[PDB]
This record gives sequence, C-alpha cells and structure tokens, in this order.
Amino acid sequence: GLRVEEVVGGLEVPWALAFLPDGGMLIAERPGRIRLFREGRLSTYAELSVYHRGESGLLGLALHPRFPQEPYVYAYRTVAEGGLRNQVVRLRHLGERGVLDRVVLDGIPARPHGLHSGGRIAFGPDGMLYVTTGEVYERELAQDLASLGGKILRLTPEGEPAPGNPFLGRRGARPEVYSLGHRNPQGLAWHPKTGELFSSEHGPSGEQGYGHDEVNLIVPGGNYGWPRVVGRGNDPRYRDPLYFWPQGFPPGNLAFFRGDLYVAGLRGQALLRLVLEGERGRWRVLRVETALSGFGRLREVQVGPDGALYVTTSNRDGRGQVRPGDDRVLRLL
Amino acid sequence: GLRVEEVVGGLEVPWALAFLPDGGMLIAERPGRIRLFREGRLSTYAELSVYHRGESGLLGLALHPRFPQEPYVYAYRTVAEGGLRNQVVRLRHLGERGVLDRVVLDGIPARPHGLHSGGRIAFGPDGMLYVTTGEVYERELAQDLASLGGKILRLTPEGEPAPGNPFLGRRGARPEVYSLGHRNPQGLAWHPKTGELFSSEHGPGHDEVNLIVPGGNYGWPRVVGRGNDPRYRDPLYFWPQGFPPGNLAFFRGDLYVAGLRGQALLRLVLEGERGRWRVLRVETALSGFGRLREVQVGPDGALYVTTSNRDGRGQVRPGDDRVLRLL
Ligand SMILES: [Ca+2]
Ligand SMILES: [Ca+2]
Ligand SMILES: [Cl-]
Ligand SMILES: [Cl-]
Repeated sequence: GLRVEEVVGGLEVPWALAFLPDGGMLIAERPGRIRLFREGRLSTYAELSVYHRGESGLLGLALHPRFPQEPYVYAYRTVAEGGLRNQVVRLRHLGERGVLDRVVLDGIPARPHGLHSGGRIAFGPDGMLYVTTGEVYERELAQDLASLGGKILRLTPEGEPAPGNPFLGRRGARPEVYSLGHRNPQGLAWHPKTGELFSSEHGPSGEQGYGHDEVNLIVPGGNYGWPRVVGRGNDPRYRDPLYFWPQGFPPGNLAFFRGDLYVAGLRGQALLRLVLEGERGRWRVLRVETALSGFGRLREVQVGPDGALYVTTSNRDGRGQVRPGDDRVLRLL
Repeated sequence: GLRVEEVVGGLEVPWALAFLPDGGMLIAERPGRIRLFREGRLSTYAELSVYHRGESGLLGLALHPRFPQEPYVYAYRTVAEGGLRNQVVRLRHLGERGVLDRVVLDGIPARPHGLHSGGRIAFGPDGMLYVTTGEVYERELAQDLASLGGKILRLTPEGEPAPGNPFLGRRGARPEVYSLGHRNPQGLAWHPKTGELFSSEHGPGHDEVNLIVPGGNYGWPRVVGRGNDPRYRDPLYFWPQGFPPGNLAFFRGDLYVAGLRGQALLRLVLEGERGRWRVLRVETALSGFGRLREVQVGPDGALYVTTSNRDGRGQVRPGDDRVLRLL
C-alpha cells in the first residue's frame, strides 16, 4: 500500500514535473505558467505565451541532461503567434527564474480545436530528447513519415535529428522521427534494467471505436498501427501494444517504480500498477492493480530523486470535477 | 542501482534499528547501549547490563506495536546476572531515555562461549512478537520441542504464547515455539503483499533464507540444503559457497539480505506467488563498507543498513560501524 501526502495544490492542470538538483521543483501548468515550488513556497519561474484551447497549451517539461552546467529547461508548447503550431522551446535558467532562450524544434502539427497535441518530452538514458506528438485529429498524419504528427521524435539536446535515427537516409521522411503510427501519446518511460522505452497513448473515442487505450514498447522505426490498427492485430507491419484496455483507460504519463510500471489514469481517475514478466524484447503484463484512487483525474507521474513517486491531478482540465485545492502534486511513499 | 549516504558512525556493532514515529531512531549496540540519534545528535537512550562475549550481548530491538501510547521498547539480550541466559526484556519509554520495565520472556539458552544466541526480534503484521534463537552450539536443541533454542518464537506483546501457535496442544513442547530446526537465525522480514514471513540464518557454508510457515521444521541438524522430505522445509535460497547473513528486508519489490563475511548487500529477485516462491537471480546492491548486519526500511522510504566491522570478525576503520541510508 502506497501512502499519499499533498506536496502543493491550487494548480491549474499541472502537466509535467521537473526536479531541480537543489531540491526545488518546476511545475508546468497548461495555461502557460511554469511554477517553482521550493521550501513550501510557490512562485512563478516563467510565463510563456501559449494557445490554451482543447488539450493544448504548455505541456511537457524537462531539464537539460547536464543541468545546470548547461542552464537549460526544455518545454513543449502550443503557440499561436506567427502561426498556430506546437514546438519545443528552451529557457535559460537564471536560478529562481527562467527566460526564453530559443525554439528547439518548430512546426509540430496543431489545429484550432487544440485536440491531439501530444506533448510529453523527456531525456532518455542515451541523453537524447524524446518528444511525443498527436495527429491533431487528422489520423493519416500518423502514418506519414513526412509529418511530425502522431510520432515519437528523438533529437540531440540541441534540436538536431538524433544520430542513428531510423529514417535518417530516406527521402520524404522527417529525420527527427523515432517511431510512428501513434494517435495521441503523452507518456514516456524507460525500463531501469533494459533501457527499453515504453509509452502510453489515448485510444479512439467515438473516433473510430471507443477505448483501447494502450501502453507500447517503443523500438526504433516501429510503426504502432494508428489509424490502420486499433488494439492488437495479426499484421506484423504494425506492432501490438504491450497492454491495452478494451474498456478504455485514457492514460497520462507512466513511470517505472519498484519493479512495476505505473500508469496515471485520466478518465479512469486512478493510478494503475502493471506487473510485468519477461525480459528485453519479450514482456507481458501478469496483472493490473489499482495503486491509487479517490483523487480524481491523474496526469503526470515521475519518480523523484528521493525515490518517492510523484503524481499530479488533472481535475481542472475541463473534463473533470473541480474541488477545493484541486490539482495537486502528490507524493506517494 | 542504489545510492548510499552515511547517517552516523562511531558505533560499536549496531545490531538493530528502531524508527521512532516522531522522527528519531534507536540503535542497539551489542556492548549493551541503546543509542538515540535524533536531529543529527547521538546520545545514550539506555545502558543495559549484558553478557558481551562471542556473538552475545544486546541484540534485537523493537518498539511496541502501539508505541508510544503503549510506551515500550523490546530488546533481546544475553545476561549473566542471576544465571547465564538470553531473554527479551521490555523498557519503559520516557522520551530521550528508556528504563527497565520487566522481563517478557526469560530462560532462552545461552552458554559461556556466547555463540549462537540468535537475537532478532520484530512485531509482525499480526501484531505478535517474533523472536529468533540459536542452539548455542548444541545442535540437538534445534529439534527438541522442549527447548527454546534453535527456534523462532511467537508471543503476544505481553509475553504469552501467541494464540493459534502450532504446538499449543502438544505435550512436551514449549508453547512459544513457532518454527524449529534452526541453527542460528538472526533475520525476520514479512513479504509486503502476502504477509509471509521470511528469515535468514547461518549454517556451517550452507547459509540460507527460509520461508517460515507455522510449525515448520527447518531441518537443522538432520538435513542441510534442499531435499524433498515432508518433515523438513527446504530453504528459499541456499548459498553453496557460503554467505553468512545478517538481517533481511523487503525493499522496492525485492528482498535484500545483509552479508557479514560477504561484506555486501545482496538483492534477491523473486518470482512466484503465495506458497510457491523461487529466486530468479541474485545481484549485489551495495559493497565497500565491510560486514553488513542490520537492514530495515525506514518511514521515509529509504533502506537502512548497519556495518558490523567491530564485532571481532572484521577490519576496523576510522569512524567504522555506521548506519547507512540507501536511496
Ligand atoms: Ca496502436
Ligand atoms: Ca535448513
Ligand atoms: Cl490531454
Ligand atoms: Cl552474529
């Protein structure tokens, strides 16, 4: 049994967390504010102009692998100035505040409705920047190697296509693409033992079928089926998910904690624990258990430097029930 | 991989740790001192008279299940005054100090050589007190139901044989006995999911980890190693070339075993279910600190370990015998 304790509340859709080496904590609020929680006080680290409609705005957040030597905080945001699109930007760290440094990758698909913008970013064991993107409700983008939408991208911290990427030599293909065939993926997590990448993504919603949200084991160049395939199939061209909920469980981020894979649930309003059995390249879920419930919609989930599991609530994202002090950062054990 | 940091040092054979709900930490030093480490300061909580020779002295330590409302600290110790034997004594908690309340269980075997005195005590998920005892180098005692030696005992916090014990209605058997056929057992840990009790003990090599079941006979000294005799329970894990273990604890999904002569903390990756467990693989989680004896998960989620380099069988180094904290 995991014990919960509230770290801080009153936040508006805390999409991602970043743990500063000195103990502080950066919190990305979808409306466009990056908050700093330190010594029991909440302050504004930075304010960024964003397009906050639908599921868009200020989404993923990640510190440079060599932070603070390389004083840089990365953020994924939907912007409208000069044209509506998603992008990954970088801010220069000044201690208690951050200021826009430059755009790292621009032109990721976005639409006026603000739906399916993806947004999860994180630096992997290889030191590269991984970025999830949605197909903005134009499902065919996911299968289009020429589109940055419905993909998982991999870049160097400077924004260049990562060396060794799967489509580096092909004409008509975006060299930034790591994997394709993804609807709206928002999770990124690496298995501590194998280094394998796992991702979570929302399945169809009266959008070609209901439920079938999933957790995928991401391999370089892998095509995860959307929109050609929903759930599992017999087609070897498209990789089946490690697990999927035929009755839908729309997922937030996911993280490895104590040998198990935890998945934050948004509509399901719960934190699920996936018990795995297998080895590199051969995993399967033995059983699924509820690790947390009674706190509403859950979106971000990360293991902190203290070894504790941090989770954020999403009750104020327009699809939940807002209650006093809502949208907290919770610490489990 | 785990990351370590020293909590405090300069200790003399810190045998067991007890975490105070308020934040403090009690440390049992074999020579007979219970220390209090609170807000960065080390002090003496209590000083008990003990017989500290061989592997004996002040050994296991455990707070009452309802501490501090039930202000009581349990300690296992070898005493010479009034006769040489091992016992579980209770102290009244007074804040920064603890004083002698009463003996909870007396008469556990002890011998002048001070070897094989067991000593690990802990309250289980059932709220009962579990006590490990050695056969004081008189191996036959382990198979003798009339002897408190070479056993794991289970009592109520008041010292009465725990209700439901396996040999309650057995002529010629100490009602306190929970399991028998131990050689020297100084390890107690319960699986977080199943509530099953796991124990570690020293054998000639043949050190092992056992899944303790009520009434189980663990073979010493009739059988060592695995076999398939319904009378005896096989060990969960057996060390062919011999790791002498300290305590063990479940941490972040795995079972960790402190190694004394092995000078390392081993991680046992388990696979199976309630009643049928097996060790998938064994890995080293910590080393470079010498002999390791106590291992317990703290309230802060970190795994605590103690060194035992000053117990007479290791290499002592400046500041040696510390309490370490892992991630
Ligand atoms: Ca799929
Ligand atoms: Ca045995
Ligand atoms: Cl969303
Ligand atoms: Cl010993």
